[PDB]
Amino acid sequence: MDLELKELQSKMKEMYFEKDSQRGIYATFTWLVEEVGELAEALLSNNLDSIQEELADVIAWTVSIANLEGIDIEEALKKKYKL
Amino acid sequence: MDLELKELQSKMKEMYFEKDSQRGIYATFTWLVEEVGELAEALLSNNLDSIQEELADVIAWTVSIANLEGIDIEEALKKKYKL
Ligand SMILES: [Li+]
Ligand SMILES: [Li+]
Repeated sequence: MDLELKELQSKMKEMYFEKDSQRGIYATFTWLVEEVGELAEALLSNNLDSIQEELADVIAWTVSIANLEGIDIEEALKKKYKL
Repeated sequence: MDLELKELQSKMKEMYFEKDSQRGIYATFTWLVEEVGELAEALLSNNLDSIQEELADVIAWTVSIANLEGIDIEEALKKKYKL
């Protein structure tokens, strides 16, 4: 029931890695930025529904980059932060 | 051992919410953007060590915004994505 980081990462890879691989790293980063912009819009509008959606999208595209780069996000977090 | 999203979020709130609250939502978003820029630099340099660090930092600041906005990131993800 409680989603693990490792499961988030592996499930996203199964869904999106083929497409992300095809487009390449810089275009995938450009999508991340597009979604960071949508998060900006959501915060500026103070629309919690939008904020909720764009937070999910920003995480999802950050995970995409982790998957393209072969980096475990859980261990990246634990290396840098006290977790 | 396997870090849950809910634990990531709650632990980050304990560490950083007071400081993030003090600075406010738009300055906190500005820090997120600063780290997205560092991720850009890391990708451009193809330095995996840097990429690993900045991915962690981008997630961490995205979680900061979720905490400031009172949004559960796990449920945000599950609402938008098949997880
Ligand atoms: Li979005
Ligand atoms: Li950073």
